[PDB]
Amino acid sequence: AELDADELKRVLEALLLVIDTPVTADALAAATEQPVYRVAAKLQLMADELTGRDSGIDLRHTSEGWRMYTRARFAPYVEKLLLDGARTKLTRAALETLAVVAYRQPVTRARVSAVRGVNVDAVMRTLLARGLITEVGTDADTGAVTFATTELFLERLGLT
Amino acid sequence: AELDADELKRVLEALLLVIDTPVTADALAAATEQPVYRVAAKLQLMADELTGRDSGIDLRHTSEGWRMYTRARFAPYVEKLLLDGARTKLTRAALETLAVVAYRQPVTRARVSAVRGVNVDAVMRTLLARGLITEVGTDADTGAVTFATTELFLERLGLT
Repeated sequence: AELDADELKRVLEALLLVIDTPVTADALAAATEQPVYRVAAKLQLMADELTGRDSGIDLRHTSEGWRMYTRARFAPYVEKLLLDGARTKLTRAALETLAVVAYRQPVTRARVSAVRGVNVDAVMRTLLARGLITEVGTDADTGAVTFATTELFLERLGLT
Repeated sequence: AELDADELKRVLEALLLVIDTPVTADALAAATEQPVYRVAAKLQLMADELTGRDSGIDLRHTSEGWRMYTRARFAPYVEKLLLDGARTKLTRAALETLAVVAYRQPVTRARVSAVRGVNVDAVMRTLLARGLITEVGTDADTGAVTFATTELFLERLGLT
């Protein structure tokens, strides 16, 4: 069994993909049945090519061995992508109560709770934390804080 | 902010790297601030290029979204690499007792235990499971199984 330059590169790509921690040239060498000097060289050539095209992937060598990393300049994109998981979509109940605030704008939660026919603290909270609505003032007659949809609401929704 | 073809490809490479589960074109689209139709197309072009060069990496689309997978034909290499982790290196104590069996070949563990000056069941076991030694016969005088280094021992060691 023997792998030419192009084959060795392939196998190494497959392997560098499945690892969750750096691997050693020796581990790869053994796994692939090749001389380590050959693997060591190949990894540095594959790393050279990737940074040669400024790939999103950066193959770097550390005391723990070799591993594919995210190229520096792309951190910002990595950050956002993951964070766009922290908060799941809005439930229909939530949109429902969002609409109530939207269409009745200055509204106390007491009227939102009544109009929805249920307690709305959980949904109010999330709507608040997500900046879709906010405290505007208070009701003169009752002294209960009033609410309104933010500007961001007009955005995530459409237009302004 | 705008990314040309080559930039979008880079960002998508960085992102497809950090995920531990399929991502959606929309997630990528949102994360990268582009139209999904553009991302969707790009991913299929990047997947086309990879299988165009029979890469070790295969970008595939599933109901859960897009994700980088190990290309089929390379499974065998993936198997070995991981398995070459299951068993850690041999401790000096182990090599020590291995040498005892090697140099005194037909030997009862009673003589290995005595020669080492300690109980050797744990090391005997691993040496056995790893096929470095095996039961050969018994001692006529005492009826205690005797041991010897296998052929594989001659291999992992050097020559034959």
